[PDB]
Amino acid sequence: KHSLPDLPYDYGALEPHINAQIMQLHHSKHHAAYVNNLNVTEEKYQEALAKGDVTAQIALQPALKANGGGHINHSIFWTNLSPNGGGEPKGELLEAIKRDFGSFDKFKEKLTAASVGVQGSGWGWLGFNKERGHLQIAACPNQDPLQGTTGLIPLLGIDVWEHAYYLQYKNVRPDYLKAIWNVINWENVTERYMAC
Amino acid sequence: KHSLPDLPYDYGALEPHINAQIMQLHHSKHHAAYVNNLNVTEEKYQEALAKGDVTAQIALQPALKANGGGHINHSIFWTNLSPNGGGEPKGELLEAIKRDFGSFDKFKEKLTAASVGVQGSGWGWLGFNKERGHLQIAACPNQDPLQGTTGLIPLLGIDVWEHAYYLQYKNVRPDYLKAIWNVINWENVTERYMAC
Amino acid sequence: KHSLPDLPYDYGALEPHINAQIMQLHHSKHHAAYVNNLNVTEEKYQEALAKGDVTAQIALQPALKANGGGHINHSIFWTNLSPNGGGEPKGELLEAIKRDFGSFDKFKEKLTAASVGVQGSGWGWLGFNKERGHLQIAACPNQDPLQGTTGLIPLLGIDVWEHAYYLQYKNVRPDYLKAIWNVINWENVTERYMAC
Amino acid sequence: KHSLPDLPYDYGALEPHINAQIMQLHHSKHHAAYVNNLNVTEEKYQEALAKGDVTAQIALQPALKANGGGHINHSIFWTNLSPNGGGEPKGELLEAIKRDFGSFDKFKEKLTAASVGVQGSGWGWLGFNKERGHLQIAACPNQDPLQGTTGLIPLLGIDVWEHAYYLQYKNVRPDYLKAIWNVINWENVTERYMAC
Ligand SMILES: [Mn+2]
Ligand SMILES: [Mn+2]
Ligand SMILES: [Mn+2]
Ligand SMILES: [Mn+2]
Repeated sequence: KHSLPDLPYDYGALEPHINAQIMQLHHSKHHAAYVNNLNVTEEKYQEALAKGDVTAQIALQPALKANGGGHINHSIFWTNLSPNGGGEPKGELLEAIKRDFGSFDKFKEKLTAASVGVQGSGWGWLGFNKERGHLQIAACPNQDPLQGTTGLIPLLGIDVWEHAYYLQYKNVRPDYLKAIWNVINWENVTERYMAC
Repeated sequence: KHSLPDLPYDYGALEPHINAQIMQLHHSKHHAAYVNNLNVTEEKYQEALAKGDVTAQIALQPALKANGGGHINHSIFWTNLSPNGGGEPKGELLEAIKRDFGSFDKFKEKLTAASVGVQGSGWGWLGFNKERGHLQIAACPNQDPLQGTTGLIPLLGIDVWEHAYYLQYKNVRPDYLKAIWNVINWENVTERYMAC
Repeated sequence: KHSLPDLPYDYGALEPHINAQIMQLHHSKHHAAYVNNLNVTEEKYQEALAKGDVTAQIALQPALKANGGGHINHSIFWTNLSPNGGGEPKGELLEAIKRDFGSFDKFKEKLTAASVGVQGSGWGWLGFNKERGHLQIAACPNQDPLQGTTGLIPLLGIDVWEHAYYLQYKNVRPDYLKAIWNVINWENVTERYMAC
Repeated sequence: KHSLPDLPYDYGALEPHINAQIMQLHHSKHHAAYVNNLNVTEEKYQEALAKGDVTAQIALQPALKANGGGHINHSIFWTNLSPNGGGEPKGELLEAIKRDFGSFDKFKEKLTAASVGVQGSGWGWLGFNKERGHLQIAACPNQDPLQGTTGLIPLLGIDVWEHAYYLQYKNVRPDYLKAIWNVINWENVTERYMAC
């Protein structure tokens, strides 16, 4: 009941910031595997739940989180990028950013730092805290999804698993983060922000 | 669809090793809460699963593990104790213990050490590793169940959450562990061992 | 080089909200053990560090965190309580609370919820986020200290390990939390707040 | 006081199983960073320890584990590989493997499964359990070192962070694991085994 979403653009549309080979592998191999594994896991959980097998439900948690999170995270990621992206946001989002981070540049700095600081695999996120009513930066390990594990509503995510940049930027994660700002789809981030 | 099991003996049957007040609170308050919370959580999960809400499924994992594990762990614990317990096991179990731990006393020592070493709340377990075909000692945090999180089949469990001994032994966990050996139901442990 | 601090009041000074037996055990047994274990652990770390034994340094991390955190957490806790406490804070602290939580009652509600929600052993905290310049509520597991693990400056802490309330309130954690508000030393919380 | 070890062979010595570009980046960039970060972290810890700053000691734990583990893990990894490796072990090691895993092929299968199953970044290990006196397979997340976190003595490690294989094998981790068996230095694994 979960499917791989089509990319809203061509695999080479984000060049030269993110090359076509990475986009193709990331989408058709990595994301595809997560969706397929997610469907298999949910079916097993339905069976475990149906017979009240608590042990089986708990044993399946890691797989569900990794694959469920993998699907969620990448689905949002594709919409966060655009060949027509880059620049700075405008309107309320920009004001919210100035209000919570001081300036757009300080925000970029904070999110970049959080993303580069991830030890191992993970994601850097700009999220919305509905309880406090303000923007918040958070980093999640592996495929742990933002909302499901922290309660924050995801607005913008940056994948820092090595498969997201290694072929092009190798070990230099900072170079990858510097380039991704040129393809951020602020129109989508704004939409997500307005929704909450 | 999950219910609180009746105790196979009277609340004061384990005196003076574990007093009646602890047994009554442990069973009718602590275990009861876990069962009730477990049923509420599974119902929510059925709904989340039915509409493919992955975020909701992941957000419910901690509650399901804590309450599901709470029910599983305590259910086994009650069967591991008996007013007619104590002493040493016999037959194959005893041989398996001598074979994997050297002697019964060394086994007691190892399980005691693992149980007293738990920082915070948790359980000490004597489990069976089906893959290796031998006995194994493990400690689990909070209510994380043995089988669901490690794959080991539970044979004997020792609850070291403070509510399991504080009223009677206060901060002296070692005194609690020394006394519990007098009420271990080796007949039940043997049954669980033979089953796998 | 670490020592057990003397209590700023008599063990029975917080009656009837927290009885003397709990205060005596909590301070002279629980806190004392953490201090002694902390000193032993730091000495071992000095030796490991001196010979560049990285493996030994890493193996000692859990003990240092549990005992180091145990000492830190309880030291702050004793100063957070007072036989002359209770009521509501005043001045800037009160304003900060109204500003970040809406009202004092909503704040109490939020901190209570965070404290009762801890699965297993842990602490509920009212802390200060120096980066954002606002108050924040957080819950830490076992003895993990607030500042050392989250970066937040601790202002008020509530111990929810079962040994902190079981003898008097048994399994009813909510009753314990309701009573502790009568002995909060707002003068100390204010001091900690003004310092940062 | 920690230094980057020289590789016991040329960067292209493991071709075609592991290409020269990966070996060069892995050693001169990845491992080098860990060593440098480790030295900086230990110096900070010496200062924290000297003034009894427990908070600072705890805040530094993640960095020490990641960088300390990074150095330890890679140092062992380089010695586990050889242009003259491959094939099967002999002598006592082979017997121990047959005894604990059934056969060499079953062992390869078990270690491969553990390595491919790592979600995110991590390592697959063949270790020795001194307490039980037998071989054991374990998987560690990120740079968490084997001995420091599990107590097992490391004999053979397989790096499954994506930087260890992505440039050559892309997303196909199984292809990487199949190829690495051709360059395992069984002479070194045997030495480590005999030492314990
Ligand atoms: Mn990715
Ligand atoms: Mn219990
Ligand atoms: Mn305490
Ligand atoms: Mn590596």
